[PDB]
Amino acid sequence: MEKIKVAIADDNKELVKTLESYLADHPQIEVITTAPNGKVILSLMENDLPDVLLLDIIMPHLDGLAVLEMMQANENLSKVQVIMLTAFGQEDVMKQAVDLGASYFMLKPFEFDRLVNQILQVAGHK
Ligand SMILES: [Mg+2]
Repeated sequence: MEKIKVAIADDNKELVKTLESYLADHPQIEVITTAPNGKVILSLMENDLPDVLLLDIIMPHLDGLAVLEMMQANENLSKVQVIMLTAFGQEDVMKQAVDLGASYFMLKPFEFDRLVNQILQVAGHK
């Protein structure tokens, strides 16, 4: 049973806690790191790349679109499927996510299993 490697970057620690637990329990998903802001995920993104990055747009110090733009310029996005997560679903923002190479965009709140199903779409095979 092959595991899709997932990383999470979000500044709501209770969501990161819950979501890491839920995704790990899935047979085809392995959560390999979590970060609470944009700087920390970039530190981690050096050296260690997931198949899927769950990425909150609104974050202290360094936000989701900044991370996405840095990762697109470092050729990370060829491997990494980035799924933007946010309650700020403004139409120009999405457009930026698209230009900066996001695979997907999801609104908070979301059903966990519906997010699982999108992880399997962007990174699952057979
Ligand atoms: Mg946020």
